[PDB]
Amino acid sequence: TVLLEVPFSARGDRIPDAVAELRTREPIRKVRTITGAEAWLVSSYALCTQVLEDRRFSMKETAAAGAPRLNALTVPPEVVNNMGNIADAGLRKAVMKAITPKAPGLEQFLRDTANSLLDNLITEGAPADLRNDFADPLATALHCKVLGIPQEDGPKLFRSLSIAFMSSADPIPAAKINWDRDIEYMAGILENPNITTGLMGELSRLRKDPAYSHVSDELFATIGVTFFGAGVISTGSFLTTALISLIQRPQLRNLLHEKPELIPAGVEELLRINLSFADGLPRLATADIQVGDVLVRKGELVLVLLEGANFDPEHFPNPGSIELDRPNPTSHLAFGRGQHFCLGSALGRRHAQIGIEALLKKMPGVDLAVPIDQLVWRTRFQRRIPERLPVLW
Amino acid sequence: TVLLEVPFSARGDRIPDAVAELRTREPIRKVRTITGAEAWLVSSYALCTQVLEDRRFSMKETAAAGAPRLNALTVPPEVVNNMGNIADAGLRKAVMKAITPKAPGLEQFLRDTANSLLDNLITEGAPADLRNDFADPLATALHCKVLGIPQEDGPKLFRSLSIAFMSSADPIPAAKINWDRDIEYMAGILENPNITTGLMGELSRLRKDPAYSHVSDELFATIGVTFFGAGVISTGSFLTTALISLIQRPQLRNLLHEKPELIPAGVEELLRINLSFADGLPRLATADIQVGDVLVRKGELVLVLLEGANFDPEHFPNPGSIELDRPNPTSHLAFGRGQHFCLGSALGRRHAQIGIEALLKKMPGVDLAVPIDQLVWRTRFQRRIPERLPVLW
Ligand code: HEM
Ligand code: HEM
Repeated sequence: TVLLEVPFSARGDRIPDAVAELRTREPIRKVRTITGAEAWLVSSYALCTQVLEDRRFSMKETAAAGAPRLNALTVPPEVVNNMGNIADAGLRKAVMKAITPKAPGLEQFLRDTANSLLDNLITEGAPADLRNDFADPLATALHCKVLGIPQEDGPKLFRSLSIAFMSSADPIPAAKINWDRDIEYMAGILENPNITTGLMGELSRLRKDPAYSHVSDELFATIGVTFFGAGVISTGSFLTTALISLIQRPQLRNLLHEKPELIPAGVEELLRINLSFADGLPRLATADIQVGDVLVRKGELVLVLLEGANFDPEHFPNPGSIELDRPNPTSHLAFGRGQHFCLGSALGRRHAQIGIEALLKKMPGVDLAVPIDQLVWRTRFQRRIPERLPVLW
Repeated sequence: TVLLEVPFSARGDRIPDAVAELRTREPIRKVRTITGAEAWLVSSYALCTQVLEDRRFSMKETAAAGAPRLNALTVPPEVVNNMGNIADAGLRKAVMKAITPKAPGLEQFLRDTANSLLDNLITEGAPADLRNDFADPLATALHCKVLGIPQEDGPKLFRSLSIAFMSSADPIPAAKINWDRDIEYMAGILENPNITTGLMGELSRLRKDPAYSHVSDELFATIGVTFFGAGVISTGSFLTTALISLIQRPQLRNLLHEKPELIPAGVEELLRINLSFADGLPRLATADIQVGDVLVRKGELVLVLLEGANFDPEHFPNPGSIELDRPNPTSHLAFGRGQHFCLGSALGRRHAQIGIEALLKKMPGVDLAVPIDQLVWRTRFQRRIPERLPVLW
């Protein structure tokens, strides 16, 4: 038999029984990635947190030439250290401030957008596709507003993402074509005097402030492309698979419909059980480091399996059940942990909360319109998502 | 180990090594379908032809209540015998005449449509998706013209197909919703005095002719829905995967570009090697019948594996190679054989020939824009297709 291959399944509606067997038997174990590289797959809550909280397991060094790879780069190697670059340019606080859901008018914009999308689906009649015609457009609209860019520019930027977020053994020529185009777009945005709000409006101002005169135009454009992509793919994908989890729990659907004040707790549990990340989070060891029964050697690749942590019964008893009264509800790793904890966590929560609130109000009878096994799961991608999500109501 | 399950792979770019091993060892053998039923999978050219040419292996009887099933019905059971119903209504010759590619102006329409689609892709710039933005729209436009219906009605009818042609273990609620809507649409077309050309224009006339006064309005509408769906899914899917086969053979691409008069021979070979049909063709035995070393019993399900026949080296030496000078070039089973031989075979050939001619003229440098393994193959569907086909040129 060959060395255990990752990822195990592209299906995002259920966790393989094998994850629990692996966590019990070998919570750090050797695997082969799609590139043919070896890696250590970490699958218990304790060991996942250990790796994520130890910066000697480096994100930046995953981009080093000659390293064992999970998958091919789809961005320039310097862009793997995007947040480090942002910090070094003195831009971290400004970026963080631009991406909070608390910005005036933003939540009402989200609600208005969700409700319009849903009204259009109701007008057209069932079946509706909740990914392509709800969750993804909601994510796209949100991120255009957050960035300060025209809504009509969203679709073309969105269309890069089915390739930009591939998880490929080999470099992807289309990724570079789209990256270079999208960078040119963001560079134009920075020069556009009409763009005065949101993240790009703020970066535009900082660009002309003496305190940032030696920050490169490349970095400013890169922030725009990377935040649009990461935010849109992450929120669209999470909301889509959260909707599946909800639709398959009619009792929970009914409870949240009846008591919408429980939606934040529900969304936190949907985050905990979410299978949106298709691969473990990669890190490269910069030292020899003991992780459980394994001495990881300098230069080795480590993969932090989020669902390994999040379904660990030692930390989350009855891990497969959505319980709205857990004593440790935000202690999941859906947003990572440590140095690279998700900058967009509050925005991600709000997108999902508002999307779900709107859907339950407009479509309280929502149900799948096809048997669950008929969903088509995207392969060799950094997220798990159904290509279409057909529903009726 | 469990009984061998079908289908073997949803990948449409390569035949599994296992097909040849099976044909050699056990050219009729027992398998389990997605419903849990047992079936006989037939995989040699000799045995596939035998089954297809013996009407005691019945298409109609596959719809019988209580039969072992390949997959769930997505149409009313009477619609499985659509061609029998057409014949009995005296409509077979008229339907055949309406779907030939030789109709005045049709081939020029195909060429004009292909060229417009391609010009739009060139204007937008690489990468382009040759399935969603070329092959499928070309198929849809063709079938609206063939039916005599407005081009602007094509997209909505097309959108039914990702569900109508599912290969599901269980009935699909959305299939019935879309079927009933599409039937209402075709019924309206038959009543619409503006619709005077194509298949629906002819059926409209025959409907009011005394020789067809006791043919049901249900049958007339059913012909419209079934011919649109079967034709669009079959041509769109075939052309898409033929384009992959061509793109992966730069020499052949160059030869057909240089000598376009060889395109018909090329398309015949692309048909022969095509993996578009995801499942064997189902038949139910109506008698005990010897097939190779197996006595198939009355009531048993038989699956005719088209690629089993078409890659059989006993009939097609060097079966995986496209050879434009074979002595038996149309003797493949891409269009079936016998009673249920494809009514649209000439139209299917023309769609593909014209699409390929246009693509090679406009995009002689066409190549995949992503590694081939990055294509996402649709699962649990009656065809094998990539969800997107990214190319550059
Ligand atoms: C529910 C939605 C989201 C989920 C589940 C999610 C998940 C994650 C995870 C797991 C990480 C850690 C990656 C690692 O440590 O290797 C991360 C980091 C990150 N997230 Fe999110 N994310 C979401 C939404 C967003 C949004 C809306 C944005 C911005 C608009 C965003 C921007 C980022 C960025 C820029 C990082 C990199 C942090 C770093 O490398 O230091 N995310 N996210
Ligand atoms: C390259 C394109 C096509 C391919 C590969 C294809 C393939 C096939 C195959 C394999 C069968 C036999 C099914 C069986 O025996 O169980 C068939 C039958 C059929 N085809 Fe096609 N087809 C194509 C295009 C079309 C088009 C354009 C139309 C109509 C516009 C069409 C209409 C039909 C119909 C109505 C049948 C049923 C015949 C019967 O049950 O007696 N097909 N096709």
